[PDB]
Amino acid sequence: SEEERQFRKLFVQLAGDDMEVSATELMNILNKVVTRHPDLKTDGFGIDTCRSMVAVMDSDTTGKLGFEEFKYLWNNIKKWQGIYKRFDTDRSGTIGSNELPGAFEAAGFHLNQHIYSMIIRRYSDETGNMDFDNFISCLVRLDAMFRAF
Amino acid sequence: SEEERQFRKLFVQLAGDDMEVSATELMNILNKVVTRHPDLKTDGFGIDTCRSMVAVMDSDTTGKLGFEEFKYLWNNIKKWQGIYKRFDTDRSGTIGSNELPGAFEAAGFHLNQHIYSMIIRRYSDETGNMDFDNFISCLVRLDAMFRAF
Repeated sequence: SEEERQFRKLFVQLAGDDMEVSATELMNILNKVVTRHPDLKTDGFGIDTCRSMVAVMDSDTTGKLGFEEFKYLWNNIKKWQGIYKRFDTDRSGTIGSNELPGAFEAAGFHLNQHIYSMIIRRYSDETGNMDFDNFISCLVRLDAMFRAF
Repeated sequence: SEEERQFRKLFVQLAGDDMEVSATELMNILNKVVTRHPDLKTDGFGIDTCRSMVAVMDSDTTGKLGFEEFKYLWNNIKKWQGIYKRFDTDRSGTIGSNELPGAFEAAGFHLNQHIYSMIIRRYSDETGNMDFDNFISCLVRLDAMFRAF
């Protein structure tokens, strides 16, 4: 419906002067998500993770995220946020070892030993839980990888 | 034999019209590497580091990287990426204090106290961990410094 009309207003407002979303503007919008959802355990989205997101999502290499690049990422993020909440069945405000398999499958990813050992590990705490920002960050990198073998 | 013919296609394609690889083009191919390997922690390759890398590798002063210059740098990068992964034995997606010395040795370098403390202060975080782009940038600069003398 007009939710597409809603998204265009979001993009234009967020992108500003240059019409593209930089890592800073991305950081702004992601921390707005954490602001509106205090039920999410998170230490916020740092500039480093947001620069990494842009680097792997900026496929036309403009250095920032254009309309189509931001729309793709944004819908993914909103979709993953829904998954994050849906799969946190122990109400920990995080996604743990018993929740992750289902969550990643719902996000459209198939896991393997490499992924668990080389990716998931670095994004989770000592009990295997990943907070909201790590969860989203891990998925952006995983999506960037899947879309590009 | 094969990887050679395709490296050549890689170079010509990346160099574009001026037939040499700029700092911007280097940044794009390097960000493409982290896009494909989520097992590498990174905040992407900034233009600033990619310009200093080009500056110390541009042996013939054209301001950019020609075939031979880019070939040398690129082969080093791939070798260093294999080292990064091999030596990250705690699977942090980064190279830390107990991993650095070994990794640098494999890269062909033996550092003294002065350099080691500088390296850690300039390229590693508060835990003594350096990400992928910092590791690569550090090695390019170290490589170039030692070559000179």
